[PDB]
Amino acid sequence: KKAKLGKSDLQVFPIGLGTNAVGGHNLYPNLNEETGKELVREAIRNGVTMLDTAYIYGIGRSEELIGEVLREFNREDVVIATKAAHRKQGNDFVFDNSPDFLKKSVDESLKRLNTDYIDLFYIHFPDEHTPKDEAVNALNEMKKAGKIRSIGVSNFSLEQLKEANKDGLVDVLQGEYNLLNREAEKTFFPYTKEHNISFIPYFPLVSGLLAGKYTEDTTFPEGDLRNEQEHFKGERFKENIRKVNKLAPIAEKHNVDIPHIVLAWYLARPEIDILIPGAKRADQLIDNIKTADVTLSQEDISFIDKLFAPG
Ligand code: NA
Repeated sequence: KKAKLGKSDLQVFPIGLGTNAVGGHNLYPNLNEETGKELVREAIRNGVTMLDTAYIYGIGRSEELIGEVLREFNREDVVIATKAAHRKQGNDFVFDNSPDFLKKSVDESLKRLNTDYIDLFYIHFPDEHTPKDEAVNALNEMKKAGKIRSIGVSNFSLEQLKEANKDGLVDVLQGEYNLLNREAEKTFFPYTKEHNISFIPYFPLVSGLLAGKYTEDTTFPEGDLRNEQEHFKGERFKENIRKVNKLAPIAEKHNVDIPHIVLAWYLARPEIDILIPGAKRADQLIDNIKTADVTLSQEDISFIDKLFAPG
């Protein structure tokens, strides 16, 4: 019912909620803000502990909406993770990890969330010129003052992570990882496991491909982002569909669906304590809570590992 996130003292239910569809108007068209608030409220009512947001989600709006729902509950019963790096420049953004920028971003995030502390604060993307250990040290000043309780980094290369953890202050790393892109096992995993840094994957279901939602005849409307990715093209796509479908007997056996088996396999890794699947509505997040009750056998884990062995 509760996992400890690496070196941090954060205790959380193993399925968290990603909030980029709660007020993220710069990312999605036609979003309903009350639908987003009900998603956050129902996640908390159903036992999800961690809410993962970011400044770029709606350019502050996701954090403001989450903050409004937070008023309805007890602050200490929830774990809030948020992130910063995007800095407005012209009509887009550039990344900034400078000490003063990160500290000011933490202050502005607390105001949007309308709360006095953040549980986990991430450097969302690495900038080019700031030495990463100084960027992390700036967040540690906020940790010392009680404004944040843990520090994370995301989208950092292994060398950037080592510089950032120079003094051992990084508690969590968010990075791309899934059954079709398992490169993190060779690079990051040995390092995060050794240092007790919690690893949270992003893109765990490959835009639905690993959820067994498509067939080899599936096509997507023009302009659809899936059409651009190689996992979704030619014979590779058909090969991907055939392997995912071989997961159906394991899902039937555990009385869940294919995505629940894939997400449970990530949680069985010693390096991973929590998953943050996304959702647009309360009902979709509730379907992903089922994942937590799955107990894969060692034979299930080994079979999936070999079935999805790197090509
Ligand atoms: Na684990």
